Amino acid sequence: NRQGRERVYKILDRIQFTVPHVDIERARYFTESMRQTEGELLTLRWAKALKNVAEKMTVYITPDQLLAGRVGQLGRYGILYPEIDGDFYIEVMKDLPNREKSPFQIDPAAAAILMEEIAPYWEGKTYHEHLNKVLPAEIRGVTYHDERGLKSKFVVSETSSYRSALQWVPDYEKAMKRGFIDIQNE
Amino acid sequence: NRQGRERVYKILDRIQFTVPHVDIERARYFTESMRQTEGELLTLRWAKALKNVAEKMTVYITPDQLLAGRVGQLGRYGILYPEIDGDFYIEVMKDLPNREKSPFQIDPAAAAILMEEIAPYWEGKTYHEHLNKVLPAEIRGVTYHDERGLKSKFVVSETSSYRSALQWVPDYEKAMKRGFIDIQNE
Ligand SMILES: O=S(=O)(O)C[C@@H](O)CO
Ligand SMILES: O=S(=O)(O)C[C@@H](O)CO
Repeated sequence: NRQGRERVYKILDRIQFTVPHVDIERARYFTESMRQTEGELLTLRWAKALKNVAEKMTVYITPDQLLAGRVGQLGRYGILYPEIDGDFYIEVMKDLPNREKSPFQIDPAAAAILMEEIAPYWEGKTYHEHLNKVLPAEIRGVTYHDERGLKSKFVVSETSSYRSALQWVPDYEKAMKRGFIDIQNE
Repeated sequence: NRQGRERVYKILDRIQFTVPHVDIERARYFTESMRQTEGELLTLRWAKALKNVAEKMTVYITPDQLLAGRVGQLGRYGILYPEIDGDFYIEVMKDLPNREKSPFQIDPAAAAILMEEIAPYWEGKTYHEHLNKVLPAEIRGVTYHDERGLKSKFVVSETSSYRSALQWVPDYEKAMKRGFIDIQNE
């Protein structure tokens, strides 16, 4: 029952069972920075790009939250990582709302920024394109059905072209015990 | 002087103290292939591109030579390596025939292919652009006068943005003793 839990149920009732939106901000300002730092150590470009996101993306306090911070708009939302799979945007964004499995909505203005600003930058630069291009012929057959590698064979499937990395647990205790001033001083 | 050497002097007289031409075919057919193999092992891409040059470039027998083969047009000529310094072409090709030091002439039809088909592929891709981009600030002072690194400070000058490599002596004896079928067979 909801006795004593008016705040959490107020937040949850507003979002429970809505269709999530595609938020473009992280991808947008990540791309904006990465575009200007090509050639530099990758993690240095990355850090610069996250600083650009930190400075420019919308900040949020979810209405009624005791916690501050989101990484996209109100409601249910997801965010984008074109460094992985931006070569799919052209084929896939059109029918995200209609996807039988796990549909998402996207505002026309977000589709416009995505296809005019973001996706054109990542052409020839995504991880997925690189992997598909260089896969040895002896391996292609069990990996991808098609020449662009947009369709898995579902025999020996690669899984690195839909995520950045395996799961991860950062050292949260270190951040709260020291704070980032002290880590930065190190 | 010229007794007994009619052949070499016929050849040499036709070209002595003539103005060398820019020939573009090596660059053109090199670029044409490198454009299609991005992401692959560099020396594999390089070999595909050299095969494209071998299949498509004009072959020549200099008139009256006993030796077959040039890598450019009749007369005195040079060829192009946009992989090094293609970011200079916009600024330098204009002033080439009137360059105080080491002038070169270029057919306007070759110059158009150069500046419309070749040079644009190499934007953001050249060695020189990469070096200039990443050089630590502590070191730019003595290396480059300008932000784009097109002018040496002539204090501590890098020399790798105007040549592919140091001098080199290939093992010619091995080529003539074995042939490339037997080397390919190894
Ligand atoms: O270990 S991973 O392959 O990164 C993910 C798995 O733990 C969750 O699906
Ligand atoms: O050794 S290098 O610096 O490649 C060239 C020098 O031999 C002068 O041509």
